Amino acid sequence: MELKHSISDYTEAEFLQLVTTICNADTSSEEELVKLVTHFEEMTEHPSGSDLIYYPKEGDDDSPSGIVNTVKQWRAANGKSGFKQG
Repeated sequence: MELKHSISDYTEAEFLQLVTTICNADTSSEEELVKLVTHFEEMTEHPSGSDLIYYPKEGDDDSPSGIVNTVKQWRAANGKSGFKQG
């Protein structure tokens, strides 16, 4: 079909949903849950990329938020393009 460009196409919330549909298992199964995570990778270029979900701190929460909250601060650290505008 046609996705977006990067974290700039999704806001901190719209993007948080993508990670939510991946860590929430609301897709057609784990498979669709991967294309959702890989997209997160090409989005915030983050270091873990698909790890933000497959690499939850040892004792933290893999939830989709703490995952979007960590990235949002990522670009602010690595100076990423950040999400869209809200």
